[PDB]
Amino acid sequence: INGNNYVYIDPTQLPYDHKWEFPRNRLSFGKTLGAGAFGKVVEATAYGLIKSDAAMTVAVKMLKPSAHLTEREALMSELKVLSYLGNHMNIVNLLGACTIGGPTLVITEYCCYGDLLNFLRRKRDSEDDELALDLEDLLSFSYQVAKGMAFLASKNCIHRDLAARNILLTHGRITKICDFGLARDIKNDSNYVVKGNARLPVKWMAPESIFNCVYTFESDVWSYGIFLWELFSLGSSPYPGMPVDSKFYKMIKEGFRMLSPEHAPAEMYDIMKTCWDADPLKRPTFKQIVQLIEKQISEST
Amino acid sequence: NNYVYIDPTQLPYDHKWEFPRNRLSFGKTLGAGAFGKVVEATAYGLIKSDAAMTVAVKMLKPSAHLTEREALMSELKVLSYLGNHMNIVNLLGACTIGGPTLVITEYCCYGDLLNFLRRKRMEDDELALDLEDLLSFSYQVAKGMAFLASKNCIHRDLAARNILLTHGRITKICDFGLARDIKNDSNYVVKGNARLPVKWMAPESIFNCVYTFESDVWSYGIFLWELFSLGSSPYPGMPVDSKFYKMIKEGFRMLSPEHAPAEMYDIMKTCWDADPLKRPTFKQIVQLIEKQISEST
Ligand SMILES: CCc1cc(NC(=O)Nc2ccc(-c3cnc(Nc4cc(N5C=CN(CC)C=C5)ncn4)s3)cc2)no1
Ligand SMILES: CCc1cc(NC(=O)Nc2ccc(-c3cnc(Nc4cc(N5C=CN(CC)C=C5)ncn4)s3)cc2)no1
Repeated sequence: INGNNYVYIDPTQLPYDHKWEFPRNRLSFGKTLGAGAFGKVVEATAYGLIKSDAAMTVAVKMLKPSAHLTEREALMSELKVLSYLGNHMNIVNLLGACTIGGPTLVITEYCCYGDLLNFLRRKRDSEDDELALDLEDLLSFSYQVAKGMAFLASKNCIHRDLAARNILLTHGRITKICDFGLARDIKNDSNYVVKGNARLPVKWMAPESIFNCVYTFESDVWSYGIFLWELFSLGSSPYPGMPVDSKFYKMIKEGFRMLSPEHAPAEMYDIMKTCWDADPLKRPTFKQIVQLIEKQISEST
Repeated sequence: NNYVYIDPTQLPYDHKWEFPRNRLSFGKTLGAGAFGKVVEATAYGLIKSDAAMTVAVKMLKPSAHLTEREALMSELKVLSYLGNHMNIVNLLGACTIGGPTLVITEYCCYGDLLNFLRRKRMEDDELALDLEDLLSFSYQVAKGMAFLASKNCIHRDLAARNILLTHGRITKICDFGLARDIKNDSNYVVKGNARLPVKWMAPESIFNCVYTFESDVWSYGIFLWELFSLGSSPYPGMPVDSKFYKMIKEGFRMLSPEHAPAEMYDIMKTCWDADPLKRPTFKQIVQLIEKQISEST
């Protein structure tokens, strides 16, 4: 009933606080975790970031020399976003930043097990206690990601690229929503398709985003549905055996949708299908998804 | 450590645990020995009267004699005295009226850790996450045993076969006791008039079958060995014979499992000290493992 659903925070018109500033000379860079044309996240050690005595593993997002103005402003707005979100268990959390003394460096938590997609596909490489425990993990991942997106929505942020490749897994099997953004080489990732002037994750995108470039809280919900499908498919790409071409676009428009993964619980597939309503007003909110999944987890115990 | 116990015949039965026998719907047999079995059940109105809950029930077969019936009642009294802990199988209720004793506890949905460890098969991330699980199980069992000794309770048969795994990879210490077929389990060896888990027992316990808090710490060390070796049985290629007993007395100890962190093998080695007074308590082990997990982040 709220007006909060019709408004988003514009990261441009957001403000950076200097509590985060941290001396870049006390960073020891390590292995590169991800890289695209203009950007990279690198694993690093931060000395005295939390307790003045102890070093600490972190992740640092930075740009390559190849980057021009528009990426410099994008990294700034992302640093502002991260600063404005604060802390949630299921989002990558900002820890600090270096905007003086050189190029922008965005300092956040490091997730030690990488992205969920590669986790799922290693599992894919293969009644039963082991299958039950694996199903319990996937239920947990779907719950944690719904809670993290609910938090994002409550702060009026739209993710725009929700997918298993943008979910990180860390100690305790905690999942954190991230956005590799410029630190992903989308040119060589075939999940990103040329559409007009841009390279877009078409198979995760709601029809309003594909045909009208409309992004809203409810188009994030559509992407969440695709994520559940790849989650319960152990990371196979959506609409398998099907290129993104004119036939794909016509098929989404005419109302074809994916069948359930074999080992998706019926109620999780029910959520998926409501996420894929062509009418955004009929999709559940993330707050609603969280409510439904909690019931599923509680009944499972 | 203390050196005192209370025997179960001196503990009470709080009849607030009483549950109507007619509300159990018995399911698959979880484990059975000669005189007793544990079966999965549905209990209606056990925590709140609205709906039901999956539980586990330990009971005796018609074969049981008076001594097994006393033992089950004694087990019930111990679980009542113990109280609740996250890393113990907890009492939920009991049937003692109108029929034989039924002891109702939590059902652990993934079975015992030994079978879980043995069913295993690798990229670095998968290795790391498996190691994180093994450290967690180490910590959780040490916390559970820390709780047992704080209640002056001695387990006597701590082993991976007596650790259960359930939702969230929470481990619960249990004891199938009479619900294990110990004559057909080669990990229990004839010793005098009993079949005993001699490979898990401390040397000092073998003389007169005396169990202590420090011999539980010895068994925990053996447990760590089967944990980090993914469930292989201890002292490979060494049957329990005259030479086994001799070799332990002379000081022979198991080498480290290949995937044990050197700090966890150091714990094992202190657990196997020939002088029980030099072994760590479980409280100290909990503190040591807390540090290891904390640094791993
Ligand atoms: C609210 C949404 C949002 C996001 C955003 N920006 C935003 O997240 N940037 C951003 C910041 C930080 C990160 C990362 C943090 N930790 C990471 N760890 C790994 C580990 C890994 N391994 C692979 C393999 N192995 C052993 C073989 C170990 C590790 N591979 C790849 N990454 S990557 C990602 C993105 N702004 O808003
Ligand atoms: C404080 C120390 C102490 C303990 C004590 N007594 C004491 O523990 N009794 C006692 C009570 C309860 C239990 C059990 C509780 N849940 C259990 N679940 C399973 C599940 C399972 N599965 C196998 C396979 N599959 C695939 C279909 C699924 C499941 N297999 C075996 N068991 S067994 C054990 C013993 N007294 O003192």
